[PDB]
Amino acid sequence: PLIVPYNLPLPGGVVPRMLITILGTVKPNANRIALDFQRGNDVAFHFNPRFNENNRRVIVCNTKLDNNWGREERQSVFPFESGKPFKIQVLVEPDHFKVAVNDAHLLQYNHRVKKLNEISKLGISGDIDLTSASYTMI
Ligand SMILES: OC[C@H]1O[C@@H](O[C@H]2[C@H](O)[C@@H](O)[C@H](O)O[C@@H]2CO)[C@H](O)[C@@H](O)[C@H]1O
Repeated sequence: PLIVPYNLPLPGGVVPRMLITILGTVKPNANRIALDFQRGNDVAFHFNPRFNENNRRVIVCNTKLDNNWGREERQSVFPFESGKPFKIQVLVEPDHFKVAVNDAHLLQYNHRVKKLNEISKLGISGDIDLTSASYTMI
């Protein structure tokens, strides 16, 4: 097991063909999960499942630049379930991050932050038991 919040260094940043895999279990009465791909203080890609936003489950994605959040991208497919084990895969592609959950494609997020090789940490936080977090090149 891992302690949350967990920091996964991404040496030399991200690059197309880099695949991040996160394994964990959602706690019983979870409120949120967050993945934060950071470029220094900026958040290049924030991926944030919300279990109870006005009694709806939604995933919010965004970018934080100079401490300011940008325009959220939201879609409503919500594959997580409180209490259950999950796998998140984030594949870096030339134009976007591509996210699959439990082997099913979920969403893609276009690169707003262009300096991919400066996106050198992934923070994993929220209401999870975190089993593992790693990367490989495909
Ligand atoms: O955009 C990601 C960012 O959202 C913040 O929450 C927003 C919320 O989504 C929006 O509906 C409301 O109008 O403004 C809030 C503050 O920007 C979260 O606080 C932050 O953690 C990120 O998840």
